[PDB]
Amino acid sequence: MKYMITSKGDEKSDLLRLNMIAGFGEYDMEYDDVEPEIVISIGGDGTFLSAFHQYEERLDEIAFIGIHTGHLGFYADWRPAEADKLVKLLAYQKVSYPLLKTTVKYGKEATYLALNESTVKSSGGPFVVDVVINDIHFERFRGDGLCMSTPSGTTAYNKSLGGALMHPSIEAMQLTEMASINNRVYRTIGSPLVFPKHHVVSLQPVNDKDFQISVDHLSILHRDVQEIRYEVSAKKIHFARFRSFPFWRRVHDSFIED
Amino acid sequence: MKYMITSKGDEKSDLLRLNMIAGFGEYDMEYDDVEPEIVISIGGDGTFLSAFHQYEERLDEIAFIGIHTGHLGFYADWRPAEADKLVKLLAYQKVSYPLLKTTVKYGKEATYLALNESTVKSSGGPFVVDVVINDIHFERFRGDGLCMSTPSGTTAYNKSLGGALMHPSIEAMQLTEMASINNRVYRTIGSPLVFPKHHVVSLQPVNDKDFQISVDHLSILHRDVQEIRYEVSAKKIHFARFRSFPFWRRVHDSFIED
Amino acid sequence: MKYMITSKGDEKSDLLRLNMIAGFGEYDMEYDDVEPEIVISIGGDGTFLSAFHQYEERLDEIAFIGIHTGHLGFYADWRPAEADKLVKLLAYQKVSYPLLKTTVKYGKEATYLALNESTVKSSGGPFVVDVVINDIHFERFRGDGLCMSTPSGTTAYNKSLGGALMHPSIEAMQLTEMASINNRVYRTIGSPLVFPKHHVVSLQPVNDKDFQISVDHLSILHRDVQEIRYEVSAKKIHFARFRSFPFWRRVHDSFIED
Amino acid sequence: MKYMITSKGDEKSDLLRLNMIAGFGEYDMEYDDVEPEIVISIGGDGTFLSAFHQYEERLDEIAFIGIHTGHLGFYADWRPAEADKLVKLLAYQKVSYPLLKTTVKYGKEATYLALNESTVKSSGGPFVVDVVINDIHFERFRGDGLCMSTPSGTTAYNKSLGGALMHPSIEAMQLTEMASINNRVYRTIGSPLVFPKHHVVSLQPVNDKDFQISVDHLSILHRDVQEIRYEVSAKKIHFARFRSFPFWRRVHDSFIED
Ligand SMILES: Nc1ncnc2[nH]c(C#CCOC[C@H]3O[C@@H](n4cnc5c(N)ncnc54)[C@H](O)[C@@H]3O)nc12
Ligand SMILES: Nc1ncnc2[nH]c(C#CCOC[C@H]3O[C@@H](n4cnc5c(N)ncnc54)[C@H](O)[C@@H]3O)nc12
Ligand SMILES: Nc1ncnc2[nH]c(C#CCOC[C@H]3O[C@@H](n4cnc5c(N)ncnc54)[C@H](O)[C@@H]3O)nc12
Ligand SMILES: Nc1ncnc2[nH]c(C#CCOC[C@H]3O[C@@H](n4cnc5c(N)ncnc54)[C@H](O)[C@@H]3O)nc12
Repeated sequence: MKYMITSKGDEKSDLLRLNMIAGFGEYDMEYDDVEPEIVISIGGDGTFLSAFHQYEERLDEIAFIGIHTGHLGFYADWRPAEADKLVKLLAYQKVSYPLLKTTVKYGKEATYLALNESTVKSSGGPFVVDVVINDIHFERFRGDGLCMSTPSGTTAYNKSLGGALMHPSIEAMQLTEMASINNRVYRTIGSPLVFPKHHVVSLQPVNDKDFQISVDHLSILHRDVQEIRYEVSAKKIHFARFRSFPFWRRVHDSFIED
Repeated sequence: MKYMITSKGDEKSDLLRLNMIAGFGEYDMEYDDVEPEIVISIGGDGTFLSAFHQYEERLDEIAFIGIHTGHLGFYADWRPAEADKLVKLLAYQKVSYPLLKTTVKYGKEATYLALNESTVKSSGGPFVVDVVINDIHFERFRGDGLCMSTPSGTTAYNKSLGGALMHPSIEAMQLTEMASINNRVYRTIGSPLVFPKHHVVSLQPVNDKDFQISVDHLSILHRDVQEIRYEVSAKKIHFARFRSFPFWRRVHDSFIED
Repeated sequence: MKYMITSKGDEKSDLLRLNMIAGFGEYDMEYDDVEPEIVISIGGDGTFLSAFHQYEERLDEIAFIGIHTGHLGFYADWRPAEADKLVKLLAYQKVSYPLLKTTVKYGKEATYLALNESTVKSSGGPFVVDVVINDIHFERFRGDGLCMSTPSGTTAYNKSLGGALMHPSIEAMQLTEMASINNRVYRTIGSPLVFPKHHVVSLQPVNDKDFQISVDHLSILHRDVQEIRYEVSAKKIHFARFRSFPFWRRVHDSFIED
Repeated sequence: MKYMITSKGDEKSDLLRLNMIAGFGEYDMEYDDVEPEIVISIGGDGTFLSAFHQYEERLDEIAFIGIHTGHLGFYADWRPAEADKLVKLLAYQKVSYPLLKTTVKYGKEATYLALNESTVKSSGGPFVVDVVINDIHFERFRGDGLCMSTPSGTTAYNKSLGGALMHPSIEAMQLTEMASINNRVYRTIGSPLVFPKHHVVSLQPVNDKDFQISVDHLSILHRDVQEIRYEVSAKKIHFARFRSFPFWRRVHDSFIED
């Protein structure tokens, strides 16, 4: 079975990567980073996020595996001391988490796929957008920006914005506000919004048409923006599962105690 | 077709009720409040909540209809001026919203069904419970109480507690905190938690075993409490639908502008 | 110099109390709990709160001292291992913290003095009050209740309600909301309000006239309530200071790390 | 008495400015924008903010006056229909609001004066700073940024960040967080912090030394930053007062109803 391994780049991650490859050499496993069937990420959630977008065009043939070189992450689910036990079993069950689709239309169009969330901010100055939910005008937002998050991404940026922690078995997307201006004239919903499948959220500019759009770790300035469209993607990221590590248990170890 | 009508009790609600009955007398409609197939509530969301628990034991044979005597509610979806148009069509499609099941075990057991939310508070003094998610200990909560809400109930008590507005097509339940004590020794998740189907949340007492449990509008003191169990119910409330009134549009008219 | 010592009541607090008394017997110190000049509290912040209201009628002749039997409190500023060092020095400087005055008028009048905060809730059912700031109607509050807090009490109940941590050298009082109902028809300020000296906040009933008013740890039902009046008191609690323990350092050790 | 008038630049603001000048021509009033004693701003709070920093070097000889061309602002306190009544009286009492001092030290030093607030953000990538309160390390902040606000500025950016509304008679400054990263390893206070006079808050870089610092409406990138120092300034902005317009009344008309 084809596979590949990404490393955080430090001394501990590179050495653990070469030992797993040496262990895989004792089996019928071929290292191929062009079309692998198992992608192993060694580092942090950002290392896993980089490995996700590195193979986002081949998501239905790949089962991802995360190993945290430092503290426990949400996508990294294996301590470095449990690595030799992995390559053995890797020679299991597959669970799937929802993904967020982001479409940007200018005056072509660009689609994006996010594992954590997608964020829109102002290219300097004020940020004003008309929030449109299923072609119905819902509100005109004024503030710093908005954040549409995946279920697994609710524990990341979505959590710091007052959002709710959502179990990754629910196919949905959550929208949160960033310091919304609310007075007598300007009115936002304030509460986070959770959208089911096939529901389309559209952001439309009022005056400024340039926005600093971010998709997971990446963030690029988009000029002449006509519409930013959010919707739950039909693609799902597949994880390679070898035991029981519940999401709530994983939430407990990251924010409560471990 | 059998039917019945509940009234808020004021002068405007009673007169509108008698006119609909008089209109139903011009059709093949029999008024029966023992086993109706269409339950019409005229008043507010509390009037609809009272009509729900009045017929919670016959939920799969009944399609509910709400008419707001005052401001627009979330379960009341018809202005009084559109009442004659209702009895005509009532002689349509049925949509279903999820419901929350609450089990209370003492030292028998009592089950409850909530349309909005279920809340646990302390019978005087401090409130401490061990939150258990799927038999795994998640946290020990200290504060004023907790609130497990239905999707349609997210716009009610859940919204005022910082919770997220959840679309009623998603079968889930949301838990929120009420002034959680968080210091160096006491640690809660803080963020609201959204649980899918078949996920069981269990509250367990630490010292005090008496709690003021509320299920929608009702609130009764329970003594010698051993476990409070929350889970998405297999029963669903059925609404009688005659046109398009989206949930987000309904949210817009209630909190943004109308 | 006259003095007295209060104990939490457990085994560790009582033994430490008798050793300090034995140590005070080696000096010119007289134990008198009727009119002491130094009040020592051994236990927690609640033990100190009980010792405060035990001598709230003689606040300008007394310097309070706190010793935490368990974890560090905000009013308890001495570990039990530093007790012998206290009675020696106690045979120093005095700092003063602001206090909150609460006046309740019925259909007489009752005044109260709070070290942490004062809270108003509904005697069952809904809670609605008209908030009046300096005889001007500011808002009509709907929800669970309100909380007027002292500067030193901002780290207690005020903190869990989203309030701001206020330095105890500022003579002010902070008001916070408890799950305020906010829609298109009902509108609260939402943000916490910080009132200077001589500013009077008045709560007035709309329909229900019975409220569960709490002043620090105590909470009693008041019937036939006409007005609840909040204002910064002219009385100040005096602490006996023997070294430097800044408030922000004290905040750091309680919520960040210690 | 010398005076000058600033205009928002639109058609309504310029015409009202020329009519007041024509009215001032009927009195012993000299228009001088180099060293005026009365500065009149016609437009919005941003127009007043621009007029403040236009004369921030002569703050003790000037009494500011605000006229809102559109909706009511917090610094604009006069409707355009009450303009002729102003120039008459302007030929009164002076109230003073606190100001925030911001010192930036590099590897010289730059001081700033803010009427609303001062904000620090990351020059791309992550934002990490060590918060130091009176030379004591209080926390290491991770997130989007921080916001130190003046009392009168608490209703602006500070309000949207969950901060508390502070009366402008209290000489203090309030600090708020912007989506703080809080897990098991990273810990912030979360609650807003209110600092009295002579208290110094210092932000220190950890890795990145470039920050996008903003002082009221202005925002400029600062490179090679060694320390960002916040403290309540000894300078106070003086307002020209002709009647009673309480701050809480002014808060009521802006966020509740008007
Ligand atoms: N899924 C997860 N659960 C718990 N922790 C996690 N860390 C990560 C990660 C990572 C790698 O870098 C890119 C990430 O920077 C995050 N981020 C930016 N600003 C903030 C903030 N102010 N507060 C929390 N996050 C923030 C985005 O969300 C994006 O994901 N993912 C998760
Ligand atoms: N679904 C809905 N969406 C928008 N508004 C609604 N009102 C109602 C109603 C009703 C009838 O009385 C019982 C209700 O009192 C609510 N409640 C208590 N305390 C609060 C609070 N502090 N903040 C918001 N609610 C509160 C409970 O939630 C329960 O439902 N239902 C909805
Ligand atoms: N000053 C302080 N700083 C940091 N911790 C402190 N603990 C105490 C104490 C004590 C003794 O019992 C009475 C106290 O119960 C508190 N309380 C009630 N409900 C909550 C809640 N939901 N969240 C935080 N507090 C709460 C009140 O505020 C009151 O003071 N004082 C402080
Ligand atoms: N004092 C006031 N009270 C009530 N409203 C006010 N508007 C103003 C003004 C103005 C002119 O432009 C610069 C201002 O942009 C504000 N700002 C940026 N981002 C936000 C946000 N996300 N939420 C609220 N504000 C924001 C800053 O605070 C700064 O002041 N001042 C006030």
